[PDB]
Amino acid sequence: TCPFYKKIPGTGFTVDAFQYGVVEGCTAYFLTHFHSDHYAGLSKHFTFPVYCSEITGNLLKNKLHVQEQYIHPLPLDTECIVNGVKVVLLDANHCPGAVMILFYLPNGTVILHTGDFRADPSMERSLLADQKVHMLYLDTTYCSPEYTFPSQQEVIRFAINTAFEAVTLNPHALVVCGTYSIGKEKVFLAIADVLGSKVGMSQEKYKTLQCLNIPEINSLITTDMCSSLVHLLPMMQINFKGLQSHLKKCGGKYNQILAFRPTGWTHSNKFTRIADVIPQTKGNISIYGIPYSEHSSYLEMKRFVQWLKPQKIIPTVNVGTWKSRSTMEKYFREWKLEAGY
Ligand code: NI
Repeated sequence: TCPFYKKIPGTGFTVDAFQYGVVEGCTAYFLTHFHSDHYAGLSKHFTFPVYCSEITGNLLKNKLHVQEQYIHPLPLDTECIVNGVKVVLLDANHCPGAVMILFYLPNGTVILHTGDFRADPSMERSLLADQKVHMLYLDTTYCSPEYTFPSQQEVIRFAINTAFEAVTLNPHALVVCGTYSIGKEKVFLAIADVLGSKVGMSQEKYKTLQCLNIPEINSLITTDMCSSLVHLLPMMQINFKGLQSHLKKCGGKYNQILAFRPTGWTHSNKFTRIADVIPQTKGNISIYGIPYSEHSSYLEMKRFVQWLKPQKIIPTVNVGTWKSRSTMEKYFREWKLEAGY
């Protein structure tokens, strides 16, 4: 059964609610982005209207084989009427195709559902600037002050310089980058660009990348592994055993691997600056964990919410424990008292 924080009161609408069977009263199912925890339940047999971005739509059709007659793509930054209700989709600064949804309720209430997002000050100049929001359904993944990490730009700078240094010293080194979902594609695209290489990958991952509307993509990626010195592998294979095994397969073309595991936050963020990050190393294999986040840090979240001044906040992440819920409510009250709304 569908939890309360996935329902939009005063509408026939749900958000990210595909794992519950047929939801009573739901005339339109919204999908914020193509991450498995959120799409869980969709398939080629789904027969209710799905509303989403163009990119999310490409992935539903090609990867999950949802039939085309049930896919309803909407442009961003554009007022649209769905089942008699005005909605807008906004870029969430999460993974490709990820949106926030603004719902203009018939009674005058305005609701923002952030989906998953990485708050940015650029959002303060979107169509959010123009009016008041009564209810915020908020991505609270990192809602605690211990959660700090660098900008995505600093993280990419570190990776480009690390990869370019290693391969310039040793032209026979291979770079490997882990992946398990869409998102974070800047990591491997920036590295391959500095090395003058295409990114090599499996046919399944190439297919996913072809759904994402990335400009000039055919120039950037390939399924011919032997022509490429940046390879993508599943995240689970980014360990000394999996990488040893991969180096065997390359037929004595390479004699060193430098690998990247993009993670979210890890507790080594509580002590170590990005510049100071060092790898784990065994023989001719080195593995870097890099804190590339597609979710708000604590300070980015705080800034966004203090700017928006919602009347009520409903968390969508870390809602399963009393301790989490209590912690989160304390911070919302601080933010409100500090800013005066
Ligand atoms: Ni996500």
